[PDB]
Amino acid sequence: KFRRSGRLVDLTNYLLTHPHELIPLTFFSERYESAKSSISEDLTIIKQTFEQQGIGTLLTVPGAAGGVKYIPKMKQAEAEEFVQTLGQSLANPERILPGGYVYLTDILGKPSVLSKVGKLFASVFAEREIDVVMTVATKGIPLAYAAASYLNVPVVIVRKDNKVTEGSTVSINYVSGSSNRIQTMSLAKRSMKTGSNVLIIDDFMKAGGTINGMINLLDEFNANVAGIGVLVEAERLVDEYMSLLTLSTINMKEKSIEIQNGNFLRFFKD
Amino acid sequence: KFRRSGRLVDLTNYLLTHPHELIPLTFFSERYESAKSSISEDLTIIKQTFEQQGIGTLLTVPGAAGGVKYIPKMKQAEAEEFVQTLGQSLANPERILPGGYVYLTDILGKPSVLSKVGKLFASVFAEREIDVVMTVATKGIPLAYAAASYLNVPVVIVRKDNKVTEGSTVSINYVSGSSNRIQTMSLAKRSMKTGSNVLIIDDFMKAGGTINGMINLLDEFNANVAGIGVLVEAEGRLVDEYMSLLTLSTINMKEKSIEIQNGNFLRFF
Ligand SMILES: Nc1nc2c(ncn2[C@@H]2O[C@H](COP(=O)(O)OP(=O)(O)O)[C@@H](OP(=O)(O)OP(=O)(O)O)[C@H]2O)c(=O)[nH]1
Ligand SMILES: Nc1nc2c(ncn2[C@@H]2O[C@H](COP(=O)(O)OP(=O)(O)O)[C@@H](OP(=O)(O)OP(=O)(O)O)[C@H]2O)c(=O)[nH]1
Repeated sequence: KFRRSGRLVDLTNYLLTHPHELIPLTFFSERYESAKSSISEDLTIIKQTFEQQGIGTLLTVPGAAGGVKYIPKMKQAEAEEFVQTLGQSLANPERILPGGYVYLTDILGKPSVLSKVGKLFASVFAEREIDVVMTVATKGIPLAYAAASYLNVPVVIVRKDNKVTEGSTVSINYVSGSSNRIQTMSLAKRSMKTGSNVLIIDDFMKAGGTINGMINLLDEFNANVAGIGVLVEAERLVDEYMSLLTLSTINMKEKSIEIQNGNFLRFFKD
Repeated sequence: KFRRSGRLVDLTNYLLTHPHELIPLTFFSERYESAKSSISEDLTIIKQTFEQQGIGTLLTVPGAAGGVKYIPKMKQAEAEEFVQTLGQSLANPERILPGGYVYLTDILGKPSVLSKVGKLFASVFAEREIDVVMTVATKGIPLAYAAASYLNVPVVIVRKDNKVTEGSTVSINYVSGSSNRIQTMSLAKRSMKTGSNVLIIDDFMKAGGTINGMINLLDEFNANVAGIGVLVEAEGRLVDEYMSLLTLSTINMKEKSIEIQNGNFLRFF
């Protein structure tokens, strides 16, 4: 069957792979052929270790329709050290592109980096009620999936083309600050339940025209924005958002990227 | 310092979050302030439990240059049952779209499905030399990042635009079987090192002209095809060796009927 040593390894792996799911104690008890009191002490050790190591926390919801829920969390210390390292790598002037753009797609591709950004996002929005994570194609998509895996919620991708083949669609128009052109963004009607609570994730925000377009698109679904998370904000039509980094405009002459913290610390108060 | 119980929990978490990394036994000795004799006892328990529970294999390589490595693996039974499960739910007649297309957007969006498809891909290609996972925007991107996270390699996204502003780009042309139009797919030059071993991941293959486009694009970088993996292949093929989970028989738009069976994935077990 299972001795205690293996039971803890399996318990640890089951929790880590089912974050934000409520598991009844009888599930573990029947699985390891052990008493619910022995399971509860194993969950006490996992709890203390998760907290000490900065992995997360275990919530116990009481009652027969209760159980345990693993919640990924990030300590403020690991958060600002990681954001500091991130900003230092984004500071590289080799990333400067024509038009004052910054090359970040190597960073959005590394697995270690994405899992920590996704964990950070999930840590900050852990206690909101999120049905779905939403972003717009294309570069926001890795971030959206990292965050959604820790939160255990589907991802919805807003498309800027009505090229697509995925059934009936709803589109709106929005003004970016860029092309002050009116671009269009769209979403399949069958890809989001109406009334859902949406966490919006995106790679980058300047004055927020794209995110505000996502907000108005949610109105057409009678959905609610549970939160807004952005990796980089430029130095604003939007409301409350969390940002990891702040980018001061690229001085294209001096070849200089200057980046500081975002407002993320505001969300780590003891 | 940790007692044995907290050490097992931390050790499990650390291994699960650092797959395919050779970790020296001395890293854990300094970490936990304990002998390599005690840590080797814990690795032995984790190894047995990872293997019994279908989580993966814990490979111990001796020597100073060696250590411990966690390799995500899927057992055949779990692969058979998950693929059958996925196959039936995709054979839902509501998924049929105008033009004979099949709506996958919801499946490719759920986190628990993606982690098992990603783990399946990573289990089959676990022993191959891979520097990077590559896919085409947009729907392949979830599968590619799922598989890459288990393999611990970066992800590279081929754009069917050339619009994109990420520096100097290499573009090629290719013919779909669809629009027998010649479309264009591009790849930034600073997003791929010369001679990279590339695992191609996509959501759907019919004739293979998109995947064949990606292979042609890899030669402009003198990169190699480490492997090709697709969620769904259509019946009836310019491509070489690939792995598929599902096969889709053309939607009889008259009958309202999607017919789907297993792919070729069993031949890798
Ligand atoms: N320097 C830099 N900019 C980025 C990066 N990623 C996105 N941007 C830009 O930020 C802006 C996104 O903000 P939006 O949500 O579109 O809101 P906005 O219309 O008010 O600008 C876009 O620039 P834009 O305002 O839409 O037009 P433009 O300034 O490029 O001419 C987008 O091109 C990056 O990595 N580095
Ligand atoms: N039924 C269905 N088909 C999909 C779906 N997603 C992509 N396809 C089709 O699969 C094909 C992509 O495979 P390719 O790699 O391009 O293979 P190919 O060039 O030899 O045709 C495209 O059609 P095509 O092979 O170029 O021609 P056609 O069969 O669409 O007429 C594409 O339209 C889907 O979700 N459902």
